[PDB]
Amino acid sequence: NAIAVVVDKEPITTYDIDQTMKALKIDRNKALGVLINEKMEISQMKQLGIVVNDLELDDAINKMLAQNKTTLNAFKANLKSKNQSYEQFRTNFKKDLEKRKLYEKIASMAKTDFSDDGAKKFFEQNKDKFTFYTQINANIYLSNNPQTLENIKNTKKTILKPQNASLNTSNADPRLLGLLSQIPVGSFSPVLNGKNGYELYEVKSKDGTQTPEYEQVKNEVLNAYVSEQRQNFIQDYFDKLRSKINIEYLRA
Amino acid sequence: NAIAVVVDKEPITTYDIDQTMKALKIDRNKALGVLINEKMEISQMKQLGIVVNDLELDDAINKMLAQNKTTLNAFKANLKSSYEQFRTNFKKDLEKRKLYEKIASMAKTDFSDDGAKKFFEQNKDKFTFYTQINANIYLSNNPQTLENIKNTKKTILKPQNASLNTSNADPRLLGLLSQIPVGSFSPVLNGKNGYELYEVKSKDGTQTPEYEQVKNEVLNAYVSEQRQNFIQDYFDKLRSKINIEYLR
Repeated sequence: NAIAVVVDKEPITTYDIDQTMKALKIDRNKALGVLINEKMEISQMKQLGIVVNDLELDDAINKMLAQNKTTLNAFKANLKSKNQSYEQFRTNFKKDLEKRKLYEKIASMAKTDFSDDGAKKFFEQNKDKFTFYTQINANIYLSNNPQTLENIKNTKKTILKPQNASLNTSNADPRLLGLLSQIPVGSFSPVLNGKNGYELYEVKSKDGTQTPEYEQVKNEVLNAYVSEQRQNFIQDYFDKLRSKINIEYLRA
Repeated sequence: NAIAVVVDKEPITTYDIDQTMKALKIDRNKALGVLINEKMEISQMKQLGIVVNDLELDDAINKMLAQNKTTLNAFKANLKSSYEQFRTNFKKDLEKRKLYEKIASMAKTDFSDDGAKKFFEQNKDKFTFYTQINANIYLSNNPQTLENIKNTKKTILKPQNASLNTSNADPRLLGLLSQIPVGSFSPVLNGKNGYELYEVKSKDGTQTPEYEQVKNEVLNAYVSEQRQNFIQDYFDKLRSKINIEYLR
């Protein structure tokens, strides 16, 4: 209808704000915030030469199909029932990929610390994110066949009977405690190597000191430390950008 | 407290029954059933000549310690949370394993591919196949180091990451590895002694396996099922043959 905001030089119309207010449960200045950030991304996409082919797009579609254990035809039938169009799907999927290429590119610009002391210090600063329970009770399922336990982590229907372990600090190895403490009440662990054969744990309850401990978590802190460095650099990159660009509201 | 039931001359007491109801949170009749089974096994160890002498016991422990690259003393301190308890339980676990191997050996198990194929048909979804599998490989000229990596999971040290597929790998390795959960280890294998494989990625090409792709896996599952069904039936029969007295 009329132009409400120009970002760099890219216009944002009252129509955009309107149609965007609809797309979410949000609204200007929320719809306005989204639109402002979308224009920043599009402009960075141009400057960094971000682009997605039809072949990249199609290749990405297939990979999503496999990851979801489906097929194009089946995925296309499901969509039909959603009364949603394949063509729309492709369009929206493409934009997600462009955005993903953009954030990959941006993150490739950063200098990441992978040092042991870097991580430790990150640990000491964020111990809360690594709290393990001291007492965990769960249903354990056992089998010689790991695929029969897999069919339970996916298919929640099963035989035969689970045991009910009360994993005390001395009832079992603390790595597993750390593992299950993540898993939410009700949900399954991965299928694990066990003494006799394979094991699957369905947590029933989690209590305990919430105790922490490094070296027993070395691998988790490093991923989180690195994840956070990525997130911050990306954020920082856009803060600095939100500062350097002209955002003008119009008499609209 | 007081003797409630006698199984082939092994007594089960109120204290045992009330205390087993505790460690398992099950009812009187279900606790009884557990202790009865325990006494049945003890009775069978006598009939089947099952015994673990101190010599064999000390050897099994030493070899357990050798594997984990540890030592009696180190292992004794690590236990601070008893050693004699550990020993007697280690012994009982071993007596039990020998018991079940002897019983399983009385089954006339079918080891034929003919039988395994019939099992396969009725159990297809219990086996999978991926044409692409990414795995950490740990090679050692020593079976013990590898076995400890599997149990401990502590690097010792750096594995070769391999992207295995149908051009690259024996179809028996892919059949094997296809069953292993991402994150989990294969058994220790020899090419020779030996190789351990650590599964990082599959799917990577899911497919319905042909019997021939997964036959070792199928065959092992088929043998295990026959053995467990024989052992289970063996104790159900014994349940109504062995001499049991209840109070009153």
